[PDB]
Amino acid sequence: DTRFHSFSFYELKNVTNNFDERPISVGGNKMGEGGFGVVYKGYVNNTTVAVKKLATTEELKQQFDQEIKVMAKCQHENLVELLGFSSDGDDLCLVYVYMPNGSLLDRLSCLDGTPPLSWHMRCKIAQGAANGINFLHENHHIHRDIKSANILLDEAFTAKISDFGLARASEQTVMTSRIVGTTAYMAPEALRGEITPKSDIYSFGVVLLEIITGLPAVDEHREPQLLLDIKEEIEDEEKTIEDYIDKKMNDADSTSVEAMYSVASQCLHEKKNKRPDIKKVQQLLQEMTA
Ligand SMILES: O=c1[nH]c(NC2CC2)nc(N[C@@H]2C[C@H](CO)[C@@H](O)[C@H]2O)c1-c1nc2ccccc2s1
Repeated sequence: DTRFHSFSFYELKNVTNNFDERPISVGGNKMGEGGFGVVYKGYVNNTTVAVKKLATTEELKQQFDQEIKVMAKCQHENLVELLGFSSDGDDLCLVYVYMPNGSLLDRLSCLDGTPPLSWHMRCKIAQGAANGINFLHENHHIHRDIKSANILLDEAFTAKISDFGLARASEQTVMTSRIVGTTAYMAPEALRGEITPKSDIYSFGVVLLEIITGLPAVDEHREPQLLLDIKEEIEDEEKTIEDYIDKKMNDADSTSVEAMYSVASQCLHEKKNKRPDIKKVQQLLQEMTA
């Protein structure tokens, strides 16, 4: 129930300086890649924008149409806002409201010298991302790729879920022959082909451990290589959550950290049916602050 502006490919190509692959530091427009396309910076109709140039040529178009369909239905403060698209020119384009603070992944890794996020900001981001996932679930949508690189941050560090190309509708448990997502964030059933909102909750649990630790979901040069495994180290009493807390924080209290960890631990239950639903995750995150 939302109609979008149709942008000219050449208006987008013009404003993004002919889709420059160079970073913003040197003089280019490229903001990043991974979402089956490349994101560029632009200025259109008196507003700063993000332009996603998509990007089988038919499978990429499916990822383009589904994103428009999901964004036409799903409008929430904790979701990215689509302004319009482009189909006329060579490549397919998606135009969104610009997210000045980029991704949660980049802000947890302090990429390009940006200051570390305070525990106060992290609690707000976790609550915001949970409100975004709740909105999608209440509206019978499964994201299928909940990860820190897909949680974007605005002018006020408000969390905004992005990338709905792989999203699926509900309004059970479906199965698929095309297993999509990011392995390090994926639930056991999702890696096996199942399609359930319960898998989105698991992925969110990995995101909460990233928020607490400031560690990426997967690191080749690390023990354990997968962040989700720390849950076992803490459960076996070999280590504690306090040993994993991001040292790049001066405002993190033990009570709220443990309260967030408890939510992440519950989210990361290997049995899909034992996991809390998004409404419970939302409640618990609110109770943590309050
Ligand atoms: O509006 C944006 N601003 C910034 N950067 C500001 C200068 C800081 N980066 C974005 N994406 C990149 C995605 C990537 C992780 O893979 C990171 O490297 C991010 O930088 C977007 C959007 N990306 C998307 C993607 C889908 C929907 C909406 C948007 S808006």
